[PDB]
Amino acid sequence: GSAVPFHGAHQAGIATPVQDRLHFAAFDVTTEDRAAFVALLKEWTAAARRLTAGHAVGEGAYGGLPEAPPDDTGEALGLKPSRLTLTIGFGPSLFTRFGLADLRPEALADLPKFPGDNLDRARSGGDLCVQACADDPQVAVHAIRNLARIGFGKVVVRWSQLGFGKTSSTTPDKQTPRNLLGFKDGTRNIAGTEKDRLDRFVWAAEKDGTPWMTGGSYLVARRIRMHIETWDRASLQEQEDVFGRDKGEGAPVGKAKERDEPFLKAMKPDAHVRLAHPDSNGGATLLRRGYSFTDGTDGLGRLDAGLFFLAYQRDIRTGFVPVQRNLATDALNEYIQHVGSAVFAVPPGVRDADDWWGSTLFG
Amino acid sequence: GSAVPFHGAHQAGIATPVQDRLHFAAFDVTTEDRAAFVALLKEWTAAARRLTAGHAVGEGAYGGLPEAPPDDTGEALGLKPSRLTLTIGFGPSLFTRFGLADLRPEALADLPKFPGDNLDRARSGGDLCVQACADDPQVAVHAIRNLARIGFGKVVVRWSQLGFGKTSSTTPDKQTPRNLLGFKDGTRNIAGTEKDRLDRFVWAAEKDGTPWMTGGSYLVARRIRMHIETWDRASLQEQEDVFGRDKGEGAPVGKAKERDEPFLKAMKPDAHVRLAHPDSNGGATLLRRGYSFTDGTDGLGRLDAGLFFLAYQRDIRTGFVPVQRNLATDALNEYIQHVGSAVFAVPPGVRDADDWWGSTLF
Ligand code: HEM
Ligand code: HEM
Repeated sequence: GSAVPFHGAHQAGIATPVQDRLHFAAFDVTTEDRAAFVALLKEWTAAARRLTAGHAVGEGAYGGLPEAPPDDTGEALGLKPSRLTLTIGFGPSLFTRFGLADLRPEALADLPKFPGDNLDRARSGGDLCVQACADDPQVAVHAIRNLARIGFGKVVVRWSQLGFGKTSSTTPDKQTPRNLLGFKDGTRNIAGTEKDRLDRFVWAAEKDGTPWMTGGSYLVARRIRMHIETWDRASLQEQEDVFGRDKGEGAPVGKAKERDEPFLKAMKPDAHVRLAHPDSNGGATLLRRGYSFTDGTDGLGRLDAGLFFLAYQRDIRTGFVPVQRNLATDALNEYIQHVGSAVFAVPPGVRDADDWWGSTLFG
Repeated sequence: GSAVPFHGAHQAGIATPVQDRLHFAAFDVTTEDRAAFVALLKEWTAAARRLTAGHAVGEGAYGGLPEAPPDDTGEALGLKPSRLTLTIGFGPSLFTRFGLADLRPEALADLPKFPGDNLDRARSGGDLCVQACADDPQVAVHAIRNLARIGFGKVVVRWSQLGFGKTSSTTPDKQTPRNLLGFKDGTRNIAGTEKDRLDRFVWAAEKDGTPWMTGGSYLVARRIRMHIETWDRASLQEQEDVFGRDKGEGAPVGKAKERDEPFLKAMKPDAHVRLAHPDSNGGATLLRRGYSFTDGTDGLGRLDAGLFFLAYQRDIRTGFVPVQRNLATDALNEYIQHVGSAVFAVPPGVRDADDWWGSTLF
């Protein structure tokens, strides 16, 4: 459990084991030159091969010419690879550049406006994303800081989010993590072991209509604030009725164990699990891979905390869109607000040492 | 994942080995009722005994009356104590309430203005603080959230700071961590095992003039922004000349190993280590216990990066103040800006199960 292989038919960081920490960054492109952007994707891919093996970028962090800036900023020296994965994605706004408008996938759909949205434009969208996941947050931050530095003059950082899940040194791998509302989160999800369910619900197929995306996936990111101080004043019964599971064991109502299959008719009609379940959505099923956040306190002394929701799917129109539409009457809506949003096409994997991020799109 | 003992002559979270994560909160007091404030300190102490042992506060996180809110918010259920420490401090502004004016320690000094200061008043000061440190960020957030909930109507959060990784060491036997400039930070500190140096430089003594503070310490907090665009285009030689140590090993200039003693005359006259060293400051020595932070982007296309600097000392006048005055000509000033400040009196330890935070003052 020290490194995750970078090369594959698929990018790592989707179906590979969930790491303890997240640094997610969205970038905007500042160049109009296609050749200069392809050169960056090749340099970024070379850096990512070094970073995911626990090596410094370029000629290293020290021991070069004294009169040159070092190639690597040095804050990860002495740390382990920490299961780092680096996953790149392309936003809809990238396809307005470089003559790409006819290669935007139909599955990379713009999201509709949903009831109760309060999206901050500054923390939404982006031409590009890099998802950096690792067990050590300094390994993740060092990766984003050095990719941003390599890209300076061709890309800028639009927005950045730090996140946390479990701490693996102290918490067993099989234990479901709790979200900041104190409920177990992830019980009924697609697991990385389920190869057929990934082919059906997560990976883009050649016959889906966009050949360059074969073996890729589609990502939806939502920054969802929780109203923590309001939630903490709710009764135990009110909290359990919102979800349709009990708080201690996380069993479905009228069942005994966390992994018992739910009986949807025993839950309240607007309970979150009942509305989100595939049987309520024509079989629509998601891979959730999100992380908790706590950024600090706002001007009223309230905790700025919530869930940085990440979902992967074969098609945004048949995954996130139908399920989020069905949450229009969710009992949870009283306690949350969606304040950031973005969608990305995540290309296929880097096949070998000579391949590079985006090679199927750019040629 | 083990517990750090909560009781002692001193509070834990100072000499204790430095934990991976920080959640620091400053609170302002909103009650004028002395008895109501004393009742809060006792309830907070009872909660801290549970939290530091990995137990839920009050009657627990579930299995109570369905129609009542749970006593514990529940997001730490099934987690280990994770070396949680909870350290309380009292700000100078507290002493204007509850008839405490004559008990303000002389050693709790207001800081002067320093050249280059750009202090945000909203994220400075505070009537009191809680430093939560743990190896698990969820355990630290759970502690601050449950203390703030218990204090509803008597205290409000003024400002908070999360630290994602440590930039300090009280354990010279373990690897020294790096700050976001890529240098080891904590080589020449005070170790938790150096009992003589802790008595000389960190713990307040009865003869210092404030009996209620005997066994306590004084805390300076400084929020420091880093100019990483400016730093990352500097040459390797410029970076090493700024500090007086090499970047790869962290050895003093000319020497082979991190822990070899500095030879100050080989460093540039404005080198950070040369200006900050005790021999440059009449023997003034600090216990540094800070953490790195990043709070998103700056809105100008760049990552935000900084260091939340924490120093403990026996007297602010003989610790932080002379060292920071000597840093007026530091080469590092080109790459940093102080943007937040606070000082606190950290009372003595909770002696046993009948004692309570602040009992020697109140
Ligand atoms: C802060 C926001 C949210 C919280 C706190 C939350 C919490 C939970 C919890 C506690 C569960 C039950 C345990 C489990 O199976 O994971 C659950 C299930 C689920 N949630 Fe949410 N959720 C949130 C937002 C969303 C959103 C935005 C979507 C999709 C658009 C979503 C889709 C689901 C799905 C599909 C399930 C599994 C239902 C099943 O098949 O049984 N959730 N969520
Ligand atoms: C962003 C701000 C700062 C950075 C990046 C930084 C960095 C460093 C580094 C790399 C070292 C050498 C390794 C070590 O012995 O710890 C060091 C030493 C030291 N720093 Fe700083 N520092 C900063 C701010 C401060 C401040 C504000 C003070 C006190 C007012 C301070 C006091 C010291 C002391 C006392 C030493 C040890 C010198 C010795 O005895 O050898 N530092 N710092």
